[PDB]
Amino acid sequence: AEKEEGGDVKSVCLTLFLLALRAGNEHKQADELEAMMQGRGFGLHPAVCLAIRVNTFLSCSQYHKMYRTVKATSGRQIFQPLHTL
DNA sequence: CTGCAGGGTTTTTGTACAGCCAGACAGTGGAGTACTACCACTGTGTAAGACAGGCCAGATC
Repeated sequence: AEKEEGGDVKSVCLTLFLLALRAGNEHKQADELEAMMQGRGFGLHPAVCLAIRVNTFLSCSQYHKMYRTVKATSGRQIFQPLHTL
């Protein structure tokens, strides 16, 4: 890190790994991994969450209720928590 | 100091071999899928005032 960046932790791990996987490759993973960080969501971008709360009329406590449920059962939580909304 | 010009630097950007796995293509017969209109039918507009005519009460003469 010192010679080529100086404190850039994320990328060194990311570029070796995605491509290392697609080395002995079935592709399946490349979709999930190429989506994984910057575009988009992964889970769902907090703006899409916010809209899907505000615009379907979910009570805050109701929303969180759902969030807990989807998180605990088979999760891999999707929805973003309240304080990040 | 500016201007451009040989080449330096490191690094891009791709082509070069050759083998190989993945998943798309195409079939099927239809499955049961997913998304579609369509059907009546709804919810939110929410309280005062002005104006005419009566006529009785009661003051004023």
